[PDB]
Amino acid sequence: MKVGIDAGGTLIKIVQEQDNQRTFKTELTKNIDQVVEWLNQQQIEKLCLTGGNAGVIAENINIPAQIFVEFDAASQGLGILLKEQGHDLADYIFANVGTGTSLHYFDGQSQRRVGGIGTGGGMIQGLGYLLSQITDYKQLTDMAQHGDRNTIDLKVRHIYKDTEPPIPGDLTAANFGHVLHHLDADFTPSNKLAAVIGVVGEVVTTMAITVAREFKTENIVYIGSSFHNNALLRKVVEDYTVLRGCKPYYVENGAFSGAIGALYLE
Amino acid sequence: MKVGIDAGGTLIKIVQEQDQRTFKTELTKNIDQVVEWLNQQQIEKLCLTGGNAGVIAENINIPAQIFVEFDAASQGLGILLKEQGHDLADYIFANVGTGTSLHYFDGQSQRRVGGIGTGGGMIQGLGYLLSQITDYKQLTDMAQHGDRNTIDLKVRHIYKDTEPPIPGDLTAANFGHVLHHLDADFTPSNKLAAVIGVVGEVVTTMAITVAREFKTENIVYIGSSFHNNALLRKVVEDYTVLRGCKPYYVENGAFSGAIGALYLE
Ligand SMILES: Nc1ncnc2c1ncn2[C@@H]1O[C@H](COP(=O)(O)OP(=O)(O)OP(=O)(O)O)[C@@H](O)[C@H]1O
Ligand SMILES: Nc1ncnc2c1ncn2[C@@H]1O[C@H](COP(=O)(O)OP(=O)(O)O)[C@@H](O)[C@H]1O
Ligand SMILES: CC(C)(C)[C@@H](O)C(=O)NCCC(=O)NCc1ccc2c(c1)OCO2
Ligand SMILES: CC(C)(C)[C@@H](O)C(=O)NCCC(=O)NCc1ccc2c(c1)OCO2
Repeated sequence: MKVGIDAGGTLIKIVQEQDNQRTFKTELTKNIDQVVEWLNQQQIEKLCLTGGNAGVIAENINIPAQIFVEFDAASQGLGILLKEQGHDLADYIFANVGTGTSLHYFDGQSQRRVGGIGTGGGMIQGLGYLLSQITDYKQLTDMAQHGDRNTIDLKVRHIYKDTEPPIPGDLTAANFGHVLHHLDADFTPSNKLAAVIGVVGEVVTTMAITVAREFKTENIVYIGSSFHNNALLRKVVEDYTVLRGCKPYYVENGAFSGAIGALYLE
Repeated sequence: MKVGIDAGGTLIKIVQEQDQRTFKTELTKNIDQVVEWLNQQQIEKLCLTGGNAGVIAENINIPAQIFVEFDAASQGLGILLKEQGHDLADYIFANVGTGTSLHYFDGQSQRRVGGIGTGGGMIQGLGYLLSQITDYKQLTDMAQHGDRNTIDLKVRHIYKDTEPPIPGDLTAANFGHVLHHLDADFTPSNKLAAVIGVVGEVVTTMAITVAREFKTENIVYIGSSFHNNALLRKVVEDYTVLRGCKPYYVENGAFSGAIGALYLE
C-alpha cells in the first residue's frame, strides 16, 4: 500500500491507496503522536509527505519518506480529483481555505501562488471562540447556521439610504458595521458567528475574483476543510463568486488534494 | 463662501472655502445639526457627495449640486497630493471608510477595481463585540499597545522547525492562535490589536494585489479609519513596503471627497 499525508496546522489528512481503493482519513494535528505511531505499525510501500507538520512526522517514523511542497501537492491532487469528477478546466484560480488561505493560479500545466490572506478556518475557530466560548468545531459551525447577520453587517443601501448607490445596494458595505446601530440588541452567539463566517467568506471570495481577473480566468476552485460542516461559508462564497461573474467549483474530497497530490508526485 | 460636504456612513466631512479652507467633521449620527448649520448660513455654492448627501439635500432649504463619491474622492486626492508635493504619474488609492473601496488612477482618471467590507466600520463593530467599548477615541487607544502573539498564528507556527515556502514571520491565520492559548487571558488590548491587525492586513493585501495587476508601485491610503490609530497606519505601511510597494498617507485625505465635490463644479 501507498500513503499520502498533508499535515496541516489543524488537520492531518491521510490517503491510503491499495489496489485502486482509497481511504480518506482525517485526524487532528494536535494528535500527531498517534499518527506517527499508526504509521509505525503499518506495512508501507511508499510514504509521501506534505504540509507544515510533515517534518514532525518524518523525524519520528522508522521509514524514509519523500517530502513535497504543499502548493505543488495540492495542485496535483486537485487536478486528479477535477478530472475524475468531470471538470475539465483549461485554467483556474484555486483557493485553499485552510487554517489560513492561499491562492493559486493554475494556467493549464502548473501552478503559481498569486495571493494569500489570514482569513480562513483558523479565524472561524479563534474569533469564534472569543465571541462564543465554543471550542468544539461541530458545535461552533452548527450554531452559526442558525444566525442572522443583518443587525451586525451594514449594506450599501444602509449607507446610501434613499439615493441611488454606485454599486448594488444589497452588497455588504461594512462587515460588523451595523453593530453600533443596534446597541439595544443582545448580539446572540449564533448571529455573531454567522458574521465571522460572513467576513471570512467575503474576503476569501473577493481576493479570489480579484486574482481571477488579474490572470484572466473565470473559473474559481475552492478547497480546504473549512467548508466541511459549514453550509454558510460554502453559500457565502458561492453566491458572491457567481454575483461577480465567475464560476465556483467545489470538489468531492477537496480537502485531501494535498494528500492525493503527494502520492502522485512520487 | 463655498461648501463641499462628503456625508459618509459614519462621518460627515465639511470643507469651507473663503478665498483658504476650513476642515470640520461631524458624526453622521448628528446630521440634523449639520442641516441646521447649512440652513442659517449664506452660501454661494454647496456641493454634496457620499451616501447621505440625499438626506442632507432633502432637509436643507437651499439648492445643492450632488457629485458621485468616487469621482469626487479622486479629484480631491489629486489636488491634495499636488499641494503636498507629490508627482505620481499613477497609483492605487484605497479609500478606507466605514467600508473599503479601491481605485486605480492612471494619471487622467479613476476606475474602481474593487472593494471590501473590512474597514473602519469593522474596527468599531467587531471591537465593540470584543470589548464593549463604544467610544472611538478609547477603542483605538486601547488597541495601540496590544500584543497579537497569543491571538494570531504565524507561518513559522504551522511549519514548526522546517523551512516554510513563504516567509515564516508572515501572519498565517488571524485569530488562529486563540485555541492554543485557552488558558485564559484574552485582554481587551490584545484582542483589539488583533482586530486592527486583521483589518490592516486584509486592506493592504487587496491594495497590493490590485497594484500588481495594474502595474503601479504607488498606493495612497485615505479615509478617517486612520485617525487616532497609529497601529493601523503601521500595519498597513509595513506590509505594503514588505510587498514592494510605496505607501502614502495624505494630510486631510479623509476630506478628499469634500474637496473634490467643490472642484468638479
Ligand atoms: N474536525 C475539525 N476540527 C477542527 N477544524 C475543522 C474540522 N473540520 C473542519 N475544520 C475546519 O478546517 C480548517 C482547516 O482546514 P485544513 O485542513 O484545510 O487546514 P490545514 O491544512 O490544517 O491548514 P494549513 O494548510 O493552512 O496549514 C479548520 O481551521 C476548521 O475551520
Ligand atoms: N470621531 C470618530 N467617530 C467615529 N468613527 C471614527 C472617528 N474618527 C475616525 N473614525 C473611523 O473612521 C471611519 C469612518 O471613515 P470615513 O472615511 O469617514 O468613512 P465614511 O465616509 O463611511 O463615514 C469609522 O468607521 C471609524 O473607524
Ligand atoms: C499554510 C499557509 C501559510 C501556506 C497558509 O495558511 C496561508 O497561505 N496562509 C496565509 C498566509 C498569507 O499569505 N498571509 C498574508 C498576509 C497579509 C498581511 C500580512 C501578513 C501576511 O503578515 C503581516 O501582514
Ligand atoms: C461607501 C462604499 C459602499 C462605496 C464603501 O463602503 C465600499 O466600497 N464598501 C465595500 C463594498 C464592497 O465592495 N464589498 C465587497 C463585498 C464582498 C462580498 C460580498 C459582498 C460585498 O456582498 C455579499 O458578498
